[PDB]
Amino acid sequence: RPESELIRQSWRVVSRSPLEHGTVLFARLFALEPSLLPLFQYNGRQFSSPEDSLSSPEFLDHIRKVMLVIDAAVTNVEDLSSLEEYLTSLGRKHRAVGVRLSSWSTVGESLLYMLEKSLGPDFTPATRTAWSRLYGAVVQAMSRGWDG
Ligand code: HEM
Repeated sequence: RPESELIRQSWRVVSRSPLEHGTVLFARLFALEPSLLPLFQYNGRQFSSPEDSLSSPEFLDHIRKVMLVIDAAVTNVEDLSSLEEYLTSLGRKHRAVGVRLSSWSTVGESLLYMLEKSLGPDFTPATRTAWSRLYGAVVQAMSRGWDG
């Protein structure tokens, strides 16, 4: 595949400042779906507003965790199945936190938003398509975490 290098090359820019870029992702996420804000429970309390989350060291640590998992997916873009068991457990964890299957689509849109804003003219339709495919594979693995 050639869209693997598309992924690697587009990730390079954002991966140098992962907290700054992940902050865009989460600000976008809460703008689109405010009901995700209460899922964070640090110190047994709920954030009132999205800007409250940005003041929380624990919340910012989670942004770094998110960006590191995406980095693992990019690293293994030609061979994701290697992350399947890890992602299944990560999905199970998030289901327990309260994330629902539908919310992963909003996370996906927030990731694409953050890439679009960072890459500008370099966010080509092929780049969008490559990322949608990679993210979709990640969500498919995480969704194995759920049970029916
Ligand atoms: C609606 C979206 C999300 C919500 C509400 C959410 C919430 C949480 C919460 C409450 C925790 C436990 C506290 C913590 O460790 O900070 C957690 C852990 C974690 N999250 Fe998320 N998260 C979301 C999205 C993501 C995404 C997209 C990723 C990676 C692609 C991710 C990766 C992780 C990791 C690696 C942990 C630590 C898991 C562990 O304990 O082993 N999260 N998340």
